[PDB]
Amino acid sequence: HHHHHMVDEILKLKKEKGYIILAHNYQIPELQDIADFVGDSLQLARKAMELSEKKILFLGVDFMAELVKILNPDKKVIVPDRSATCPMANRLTPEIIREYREKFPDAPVVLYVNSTSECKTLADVICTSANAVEVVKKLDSSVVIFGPDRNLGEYVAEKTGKKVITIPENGHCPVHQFNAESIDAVRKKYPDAKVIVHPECPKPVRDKADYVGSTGQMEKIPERDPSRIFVIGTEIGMIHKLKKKFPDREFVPLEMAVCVNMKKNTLENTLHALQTESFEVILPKEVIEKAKKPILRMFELMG
Ligand code: SF4
Ligand SMILES: [Mg+2]
Repeated sequence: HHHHHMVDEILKLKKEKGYIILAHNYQIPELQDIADFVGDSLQLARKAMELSEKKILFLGVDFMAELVKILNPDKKVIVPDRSATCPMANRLTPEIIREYREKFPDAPVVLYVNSTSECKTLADVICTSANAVEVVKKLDSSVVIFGPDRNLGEYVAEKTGKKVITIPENGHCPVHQFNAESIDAVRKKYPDAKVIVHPECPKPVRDKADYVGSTGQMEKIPERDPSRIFVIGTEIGMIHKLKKKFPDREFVPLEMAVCVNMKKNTLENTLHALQTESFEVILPKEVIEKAKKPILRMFELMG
């Protein structure tokens, strides 16, 4: 670290004001280092239920911050940049959900966490990339509506054998659109490397990988796989996380992939957030009341 002033002041204010700092795995290394907890969306959702502080500084994108607020309606949740969002999530609308419910009335609506809070009020259950398979398996229906990510939906259909109707038309994460050629090239360069990719990746990339999982799942792979070299097909922030957790291994990006929205949070605007205790996540009471149900069901159907 080479920003000792910013770091020391962030720590001072966090302590003075009674904040816990939660971060997603795609946040810059300097922010992961000052965070009290870093993880994927499922790990963040569980932490949001368990934590005991009354004030939360959240470092990620808006849908995630809103989930934390939904689970903690009487706590203060702040974010440094209110424009930090997921472009994929924003393409699915209430109107598309109602259209598909009318077409396939027997199918439960399973929404990825990457979805607007208004859309969550219209979901039967929420999932993350780590538990989507388990959640869909547990439901009675042989058919489900799934969105907004077509790739994760298709992965779920493969693993569960259920019919998955994806919405909207070609909803997808641009960050995870790697080329399968990139895997061919690393197999030639590193013949006993293992390739780990996200389920948001396209089918040809998933199929050529050794492992497919959420970032939380990726972090567990070196606990069971002794490979000297791992090649990682996700957003670049996870490669730092992995290097720090397993300094004895080599982690190589499959390609450079950056989520510009995840990178909106900086040391500078994080300090400003603590100085001013802004920007608070504010949601209407009715949204909190209606969206909590599919979120709590995710955990209820896990175990
Ligand atoms: S990496 Fe993709 S799915 Fe994740 S927040 Fe960024 S745009 Fe959304
Ligand atoms: Mg129905």
